[PDB]
Amino acid sequence: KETILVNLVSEQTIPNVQFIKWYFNKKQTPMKILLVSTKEMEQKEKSLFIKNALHFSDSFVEWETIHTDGNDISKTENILTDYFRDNEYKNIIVNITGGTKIMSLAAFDFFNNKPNTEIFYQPIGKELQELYPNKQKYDMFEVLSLKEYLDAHGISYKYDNECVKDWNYNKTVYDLCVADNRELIKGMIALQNNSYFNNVYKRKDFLDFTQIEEEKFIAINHPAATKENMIKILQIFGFDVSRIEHKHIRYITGGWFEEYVYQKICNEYHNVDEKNVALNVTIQKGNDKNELDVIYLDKDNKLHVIECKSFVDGNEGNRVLNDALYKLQAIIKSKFGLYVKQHLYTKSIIEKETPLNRAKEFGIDIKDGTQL
Amino acid sequence: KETILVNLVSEQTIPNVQFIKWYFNKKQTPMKILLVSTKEMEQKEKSLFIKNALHFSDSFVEWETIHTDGNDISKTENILTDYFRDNEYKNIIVNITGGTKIMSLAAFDFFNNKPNTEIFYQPIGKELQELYPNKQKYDMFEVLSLKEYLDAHGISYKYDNECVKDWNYNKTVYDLCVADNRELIKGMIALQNNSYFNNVYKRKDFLDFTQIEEEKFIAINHPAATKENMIKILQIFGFDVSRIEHKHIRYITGGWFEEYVYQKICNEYHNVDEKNVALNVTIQKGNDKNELDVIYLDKDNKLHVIECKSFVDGNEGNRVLNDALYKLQAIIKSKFGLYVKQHLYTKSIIEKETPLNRAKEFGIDIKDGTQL
Repeated sequence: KETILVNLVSEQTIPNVQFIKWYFNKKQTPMKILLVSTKEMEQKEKSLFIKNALHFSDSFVEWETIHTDGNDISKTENILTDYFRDNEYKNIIVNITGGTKIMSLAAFDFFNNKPNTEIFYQPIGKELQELYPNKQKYDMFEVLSLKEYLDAHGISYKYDNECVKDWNYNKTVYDLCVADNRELIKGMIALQNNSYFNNVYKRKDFLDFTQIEEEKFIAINHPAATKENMIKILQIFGFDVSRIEHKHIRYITGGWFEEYVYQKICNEYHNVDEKNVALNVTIQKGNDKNELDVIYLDKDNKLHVIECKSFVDGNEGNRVLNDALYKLQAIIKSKFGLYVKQHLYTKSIIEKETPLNRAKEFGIDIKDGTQL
Repeated sequence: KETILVNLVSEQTIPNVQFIKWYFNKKQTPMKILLVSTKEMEQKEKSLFIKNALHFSDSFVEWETIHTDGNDISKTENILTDYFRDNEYKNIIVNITGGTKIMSLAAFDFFNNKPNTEIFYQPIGKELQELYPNKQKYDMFEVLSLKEYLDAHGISYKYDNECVKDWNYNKTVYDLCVADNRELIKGMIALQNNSYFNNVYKRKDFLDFTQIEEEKFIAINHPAATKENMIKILQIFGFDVSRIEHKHIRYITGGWFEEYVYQKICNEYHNVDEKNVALNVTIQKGNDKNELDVIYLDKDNKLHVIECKSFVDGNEGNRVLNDALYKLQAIIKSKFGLYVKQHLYTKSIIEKETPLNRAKEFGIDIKDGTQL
């Protein structure tokens, strides 16, 4: 009521969330927040995502959005004049970073040399600037949580950070279990995709593999997928063959590598806090849903998405590159509006002069078996 | 000398080219053009690309670039004050479309209410706006040549619009010669990239198919490569087996489809002038070279790039999608800085549930055999 904070709305909302978070945490007093937006921005509910990212109580922070023509300098002057006519605000705090160029122009002329007003601008990756009344710069970096970041994009998500095996196990699981058993695992992959085993796990939580008929295993039609081979590979990974959960089957079929990456990040990656790492994530925006192996927001508020493919065998580089590019560009960026750093992690060795080694030129960093 | 034009440089240079072209063609008078740039823009020779796309004589249009800090409102105010101190211009024309937000902020406030000064702004896709001294808009669209467009990206190019067959021929060459000899064409496919024929066309321009001995023919080792059926399919396409040129070979291997597309655009596409269509193009920027099948600048100054794959048979779908994506994003966009509309034209039918059926979600519009 006594302090109003003015933000211009832009497609990328994280800077606005950071500026509001930086001012509120430094003052910690009731205020009103005015968002100056457009028809195009509000059609994407950008004002809503900003609000939700902050999680203020409406008893302490009042929100209001006003619409302007993004290319009409007089319209923005008029609506700001109208809004502030006969105002008794003790502090006006203006952030002209967002919005169109004309909006920032109109906002700057209106608030420049205005009593009790502070104007700010934030260039990408640079220090926050005050432009009026005292030109100076601030080290301004509010780190966000993963949920605030996704709330800022209008994205709800669910994740499962519970791991079948711990980090001590997953450090050496590839050498002691996966490397010398590649053929047995491929039969388990076929077993997981088989209609009988997929269906029966919707009815019950535990299977007993000793009690299953051999014709149920022959139906998989994978030469590795025999009842004895599946029992063997399940015992190799230290599971109780009398009470096998789907969780365990997923671990063998490549989940071990998702856990290895998740745990390694949390235990070894320095520019990231483990509270901002998430495994087995499904993101949702409106009617779009997608699953992501590992995602984390590093300490510089940059979001990283990893595609975990335990093995990229021969003659499949082209397929897995499109799948990855399809997830990155068509889905994550185009349908969800997320500007992420994308990675492909694999235990296989990516030779040069192969399709997958183009990924660097698409913006996808690949970590190889030589890296893992 | 008496009229000056002030433009702020942005990464996408076409708006500046169009505004400069629009004003000179309206006034046609000696003028000075002042480009306000930054170290980042000038590291890309953006001022050079603007100059080179206009092709003015230095006797009539004087160019000068001054450098500022993109996020420092006072440095821009300072360099403009210094430059225009005791100036004698009769007309000052300012275009604040380009540059960063802070540069446009600083340029606008410096030139606003100045005498003999006009200020302009162009939002994307919208009419040009005069902001000062009279608010109004203009139908503003300067059609560009393909050369001006590519010069504006610092790209030189070579091409070859001489076709082997005319449009009347290529209109029906698929039905009457390609469709029912797919097997013989793959035999010349392998003949072209055979080392012997590749070798000899280095030395001479005409090779007489009558006098080549038949183990030159089986060294290709393709089953259909039997000296007589390459004579036969050379005759089917109407060529002089006495004096086959390499160009005739290329025509059968797929060049017929590139000529078909090129000529169909020139003859049938409404929104494109044929003087802006080029075939068999090589583009060059620095030490980067690449070849494109057919490119054209339409009448909306939108650049289109077409990958001509006559047949996309089998289950080679993932491969041609990466090759297309690699060309559009890795090469054309990232190395050449071109924001183009890309197409993939093919005589085959792209079924649904196929890799290439994803292409539209990547922005690649595909014209099938249904449409061709």
